[PDB]
Amino acid sequence: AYVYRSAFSVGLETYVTMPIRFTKIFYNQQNHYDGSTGKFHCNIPGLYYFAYHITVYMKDVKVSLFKKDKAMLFTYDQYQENNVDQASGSVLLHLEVGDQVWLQVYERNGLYADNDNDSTFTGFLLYHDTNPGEGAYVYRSAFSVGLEMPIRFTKIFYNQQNHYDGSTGKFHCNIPGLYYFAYHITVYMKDVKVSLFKKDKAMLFTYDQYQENNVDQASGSVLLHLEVGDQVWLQVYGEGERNGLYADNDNDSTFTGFLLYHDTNPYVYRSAFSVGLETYIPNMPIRFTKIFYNQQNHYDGSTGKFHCNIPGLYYFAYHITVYMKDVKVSLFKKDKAMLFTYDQYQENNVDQASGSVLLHLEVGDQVWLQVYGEGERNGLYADNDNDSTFTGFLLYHDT
Ligand SMILES: [Ca+2]
Ligand SMILES: [Ca+2]
Ligand SMILES: [Ca+2]
Ligand code: NA
Repeated sequence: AYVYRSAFSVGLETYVTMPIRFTKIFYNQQNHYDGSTGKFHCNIPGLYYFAYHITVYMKDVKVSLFKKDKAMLFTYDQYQENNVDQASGSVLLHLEVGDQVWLQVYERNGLYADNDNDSTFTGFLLYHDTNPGEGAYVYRSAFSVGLEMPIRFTKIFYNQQNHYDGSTGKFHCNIPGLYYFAYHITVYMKDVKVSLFKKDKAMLFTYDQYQENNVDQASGSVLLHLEVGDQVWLQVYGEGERNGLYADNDNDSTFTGFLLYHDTNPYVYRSAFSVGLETYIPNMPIRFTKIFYNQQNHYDGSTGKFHCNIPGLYYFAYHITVYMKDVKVSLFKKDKAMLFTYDQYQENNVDQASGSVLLHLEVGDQVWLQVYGEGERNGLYADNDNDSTFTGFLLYHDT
């Protein structure tokens, strides 16, 4: 079976004030990301997932994701002195051969990256368009919606199967399998506390505190196996009306999901894990023990390490609640820290920090998350209704 690959994952090496030219190449094997322009070129029509994560320092940041010269998605994060922030966004977009996609500052150019600080930008082909009707059928169930009881997202980035109901805010599973979900909320005016529901219960929680003159960005993502007829949605969670979700002409709060691996009987290549902290050790892997998904057992709870058992391209994402103390983590691959994520903590201001990257892995490769340096910046937080999560999945197996 031919595998359709087109993916890139890059980072800033310099912060600069125009398309943002990422020049740190995590992955770009098809060479479909052009480093001299910062633009991704579509060579294969289909449904593409894009995600970015920016270190906010010194000055506010506002960026927009462009698809062939139109602003599709906006992400705003205000900076306060002595308070480094983390802003992210993600969305599905269907692309035609020729479409180009990039990121630029919507000044608010507070993007930052140096020798131990990353701002990254990643995209991959999820579903290629199935010529009429050639080769491998593709199982599709996906949605990507934005804000304009379940939270009713009405702005439609993608809903081609209509498995998401815009009048109720609910996604309905029509195809049994492993689903990925992600959200990104701009926090303004009031605190934001949300919860990802599955059927009838809160699976995941994300809290982000709002201080005056400090718009924030909060995100979450998880892997959930679904059976036909059960649904998923995002609901404001708490008892203090933590509903400071925001959106306007050029500010988004989004909710995205997609079938990753469909269920089969006796071939699909599956290697995935999604785990969370159940509370809060220097120079050692952070051990996430709450298990959302770990079907192949490729993630080892007892060591906190992911082991590659199928060579190919992997996507990793994490989301961390920042409380009481600065948080800085490094993503390791095979005893080398690949990616760094820093988020300062200010009193009475819980924060949300995240990163995600594509990494090609071979047999023996281990991936894990570790607190940075001497392990001092360990303000990671989790409890009965606050999450810090680590997720990874096999995207394309080597052929
Ligand atoms: Ca912060
Ligand atoms: Ca902020
Ligand atoms: Ca906050
Ligand atoms: Na944040």
